[PDB]
Amino acid sequence: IVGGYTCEENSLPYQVSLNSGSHFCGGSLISEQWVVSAAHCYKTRIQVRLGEHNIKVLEGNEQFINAAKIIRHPKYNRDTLDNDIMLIKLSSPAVINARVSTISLPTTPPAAGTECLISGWGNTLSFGADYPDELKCLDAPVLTQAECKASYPGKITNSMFCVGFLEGGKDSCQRDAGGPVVCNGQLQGVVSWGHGCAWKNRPGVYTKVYNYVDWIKDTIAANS
Ligand SMILES: [Ca+2]
Ligand SMILES: [Cl-]
Repeated sequence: IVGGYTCEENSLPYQVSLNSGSHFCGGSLISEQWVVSAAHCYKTRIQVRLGEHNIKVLEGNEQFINAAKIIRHPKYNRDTLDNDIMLIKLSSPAVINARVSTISLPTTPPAAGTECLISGWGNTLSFGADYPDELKCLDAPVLTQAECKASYPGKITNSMFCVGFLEGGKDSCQRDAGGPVVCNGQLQGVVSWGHGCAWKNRPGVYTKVYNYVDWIKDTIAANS
């Protein structure tokens, strides 16, 4: 996250870190045993780290759980990042407490101008790299489809939307992908991609969670 602030420790209890030796992506806990993330974050083996604040120091509330089953969206395209969404089933259900909790599915797509909360352990710079110790947070509004499409002509599919600031300076960035965009207490977006981080007229592009409500519910029911 570029231009954000350090979240208050454990104040985003649904935020998880995806690990394979080091942090590489985010995800969102939507049920005791299930995480939502991005299809392009997929690895053969992933460890889910919950209850994290400083991801480089054990502090006392962490839960580490290895993923049992990973399901990319069947229509995911590695080149265009269409349908960039994925489900991870934990090998054991997470213990639910003040520090590790779930975030809800949306009931409608978020309207342009809705204030949202993006978060992750991604790069904090527009140039070069600084990966933070502690979880970063950004308040950012949903942008219109027209603004989105104008910022990335020809690249915005029906699965994607933009959130951020066209003036630049505040954005998601590398290794934030797969993490949450939460608006009015529902998971509306999955961090996916952009050109640069926090460049003028180059807002982050996120996967529309609402488009996959049926697929999420049915896949999870069918694999429980
Ligand atoms: Ca930690
Ligand atoms: Cl692309």
